Amino acid sequence: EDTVEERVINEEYKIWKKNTPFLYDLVMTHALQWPSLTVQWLPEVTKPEGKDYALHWLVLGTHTSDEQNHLVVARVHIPNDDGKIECEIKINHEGEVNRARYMPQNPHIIATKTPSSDVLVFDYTKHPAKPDPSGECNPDLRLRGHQKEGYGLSWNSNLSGHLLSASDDHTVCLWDINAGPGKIVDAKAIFTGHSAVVEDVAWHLLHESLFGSVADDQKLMIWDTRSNTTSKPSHLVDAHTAEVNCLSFNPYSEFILATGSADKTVALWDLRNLKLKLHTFESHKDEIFQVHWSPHNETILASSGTDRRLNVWDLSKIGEEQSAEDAEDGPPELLFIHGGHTAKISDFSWNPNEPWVICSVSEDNIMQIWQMAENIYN
Repeated sequence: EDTVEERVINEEYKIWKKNTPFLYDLVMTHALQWPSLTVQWLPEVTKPEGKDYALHWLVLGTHTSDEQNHLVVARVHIPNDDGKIECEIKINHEGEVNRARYMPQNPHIIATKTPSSDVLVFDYTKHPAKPDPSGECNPDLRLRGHQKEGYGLSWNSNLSGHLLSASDDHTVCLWDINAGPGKIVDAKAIFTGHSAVVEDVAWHLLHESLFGSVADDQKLMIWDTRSNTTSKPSHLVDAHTAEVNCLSFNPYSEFILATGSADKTVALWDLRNLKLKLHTFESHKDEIFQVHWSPHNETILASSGTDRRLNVWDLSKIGEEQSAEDAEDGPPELLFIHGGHTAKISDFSWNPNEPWVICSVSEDNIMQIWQMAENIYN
């Protein structure tokens, strides 16, 4: 709604669009009726016989303050070397979907964060193919324990049905959704180490007992569910000089993780020694809200936020000599800047089946499916 900034954004986007055949091997844009605050690829892909596309799926949500919201699975066509978006299913949801994540052991089970305190669980096989327009939200489970909404949600990939949530109430709640409800589950544990909004939580990818939390108190905390305290973490890290909004564990190392912050930096961490930060990634011009490691490349990381950019980093290029030209555009470990969004990026997801494909969603209702040009990472 700033008519001056809108022109700057639109003119920069026009230059971006003219360069897309050079910068990308794929760009697909779709404008949603409502913005999505969340995106995550489902794990499934098909290459249907006799078609020139693969089918992939996205978990999305809506954001309308006044009207009916939905949890959405979208069916998308990604064209072969030699697009289209349809609704796979749509489920009535009470309030906007702050975050939606599929359970790795059963990808038709989706947990959501809403604008209210209960975390919701939906089994999409147990909802009608078309939602009832009366709009009632009938979650399969309500997970109680929080006093406020929040923005962080993580399924344990090693212990089926174990879910963490981060909240503006300064806590992390843990549920085992297997523990008999008649549809309400109370938190198994409430972790109170942080003294400010807990922005994000993530399970370790290998150690079933370990998870990390990050908060507006500038701290990264490492928690062990085997500990008989919920007040004191195993490790407390003074991570950033402002709010910490996201964390991501490296899927190729049990030791490495990244955090992103309102200080406009991504930090790199080694669990073996949290007395020192391994690296600071600099180039974002505003608050970072999301970070994700590449599912395919151990040295590749991406970050997004309020500056309307998604940066892709390559750890392997840290410290490399640069041309005068490359030094002007940023540090050597900055692989790519995605400039396709004209508003804050709310979430993004690396495609788990098609290397280098990302889906990113923004506050102006845009969803982009894109892949940087091969000549950039080669």
